[PDB]
Order: sequence, then C-alpha cells, then structure tokens
Amino acid sequence: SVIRSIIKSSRLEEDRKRYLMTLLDDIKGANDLAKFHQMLVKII
Repeated sequence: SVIRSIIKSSRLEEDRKRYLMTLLDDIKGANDLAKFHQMLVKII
C-alpha cells in the first residue's frame, strides 16, 4: 500500500502508475518495493 500510494500520488506517469500499481501491488517483497520506490522517486 505504501508504494502503491506513492506511485499513485506520483503526478507524472498516468497509465504507468496504473500499470505499475497492478505490478507493485503484486510485489510481495517489502524490500524490493522500497527499492522500486527509491528508484522512481529518485528518477523524478
């Protein structure tokens, strides 16, 4: 939910936050999620 919320709150990727939502929501790894979060949030 944490990462799911941030990407959904990421006002840049429309369909990509939607797509990445159904992806990350399925990501059952807390550490890997955090890395994906650090990833895109450092991208922007």
